[PDB]
This record gives sequence, structure tokens and C-alpha cells, in this order.
Amino acid sequence: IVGGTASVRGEWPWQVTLHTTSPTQRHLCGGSIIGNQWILTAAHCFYGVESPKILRVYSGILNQSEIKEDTSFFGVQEIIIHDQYKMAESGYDIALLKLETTVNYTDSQRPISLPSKGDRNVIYTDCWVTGWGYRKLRDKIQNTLQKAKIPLVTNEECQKRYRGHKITHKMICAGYREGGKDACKGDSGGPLSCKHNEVWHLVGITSWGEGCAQRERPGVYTNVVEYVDWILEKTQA
Ligand SMILES: COC(=O)Nc1ccc(-c2cnn([C@H](CC3CC3)c3ccc(-c4cc(Cl)ccc4-n4cnnn4)c[n+]3[O-])c2)cc1
Repeated sequence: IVGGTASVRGEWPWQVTLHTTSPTQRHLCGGSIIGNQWILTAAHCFYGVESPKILRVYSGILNQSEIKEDTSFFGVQEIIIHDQYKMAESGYDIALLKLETTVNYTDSQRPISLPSKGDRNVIYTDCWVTGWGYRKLRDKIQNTLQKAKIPLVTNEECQKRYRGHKITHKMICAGYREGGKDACKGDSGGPLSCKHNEVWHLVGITSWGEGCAQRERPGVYTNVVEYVDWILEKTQA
């Protein structure tokens, strides 16, 4: 997260850190708890991943340095990538992780609601991106979960900024005209969370952008409301 600030413990309890363990253990991407056995993340995250055997899901983490050899994690039973995914910039950048066991919800690990049926025309004005990613284009994974409030931009404006890409209704963009706050490397798969009527909704999944927090170059997110039918089909199969 560029231009963000440190989170406190328990502030974003749906946020998980997905680790790979090959060839060494490290944060791979963010993700969001959406059900007791289900993490929603980005399909791009699994580009180098030989199987779910090497993945670990850590919940209730504020600092990456909390994770030691005895820290509990969830194994991953299945990675479900959207069958039309090819690369992040061409859309369908969405994946479900089915966990090997059920999360018991606590103060530190809670689900976030999907965008609600009937809310297709809500104007979200309180949206936040969170993650352990870089604070600038050449940086390092951050120890403490970072947060930044970021305004949504219309798909019409977003397309005008990304003349070489096809911005579709299955994407949503967010960014300041003058830059300065954005997701960056290591934030992908994490949530774009928006609060509406005091309820948090998983509006976006961090996906791609041209650089990090550049002027007139918004971040591009998977538009989760357009995948609710796909999520429900996979999670009640
Ligand atoms: C200690 O372990 C470590 O070093 N871990 C570690 C280090 C680096 C990485 C890393 C690098 N790339 N990515 C991803 C995609 C890869 C499949 C993971 C990525 C790409 C683009 C964006 C992004 C998103 C938005 Cl919305 C806006 C702008 C951008 N960006 C444009 N240009 N950069 N970002 C964010 N992410 O995350 C993650 C992962 C783990």
C-alpha cells in the first residue's frame, strides 16, 4: 500500500495473508474470509504455484513477524480459479480457496459480506484497500498491515486512463487524480472493502495497475458484485 498507514490489531479481521512455502516461506498475496471454509483472492496469485500443498493461510495476523514455526495456519484443500482467467489485465482475476477446516470466527478473524442483492446501484464512498505490499514501486513487503482510503472512479474515466486495455463492467477502478495512494506489489488478492450502512462489503479484489499510485493511473480491481453468482455456485456445490 502506497501512502497508507499502519493498521491496529483486529481492525480488518477478514484480511488473511496467503503464504507459499516453496522454495522458502513468504507472503504471496492477500485474501478475504467470505465463509467458514472459503477465502476469496486473485487468480494471478497462483501463477507460480505447483499445487495447494505448498500454501498456508494465516488469519488474525497484524505483523508478518508474528508468524513462527508454531503459528497455526489453515491448509488449502482446493484452489478454484475462474475458468476464463488468462492474465490479470484481461479480467476474471478471481479465485476461491477452500480451506481444509472451518474457521471459528473470533474478534480477530471474521467474514466480510459480499455486495448485497439489490445494492447494484449503490454509490460506495467509504472504500479502503489493505495489505502488506510495497510502499513504492521498488520496496519490500511490510511488516504491519497497511490501510488507505481510496475513491472509486467511473469505468468511463478508468478506460480513458488505460487506452491499451479493455476496461469492462467486471472491473472497478479506484484512485486519486493526482496519485499518492494505491495498492502495490504484494497487495494483490486483498480486499477493496467499502462500508455502507455501517456494514462492510467486499467490493473489489486488488488486481493490477500501471505502476503504483501514479497520477491519473487508478488501481484496477475485480468487480466482486459481477461474480456473486459464480461465488455462490462454487461455494454451495
Ligand atoms: C517476502 O516475500 C515477498 O517478497 N513477497 C512478495 C513480493 C512481491 C510480490 C508481488 C509482485 N507483484 N505482485 C502482484 C502480482 C503477482 C502475482 C503476485 C501484483 C501486481 C500488481 C499489483 C498492483 C495492483 C493494483 Cl490495484 C495497482 C497497481 C499494482 N501494481 C503495479 N505495479 N506494481 N503493482 C499488485 N500486485 O500485488 C506481487 C508478492 C509477494
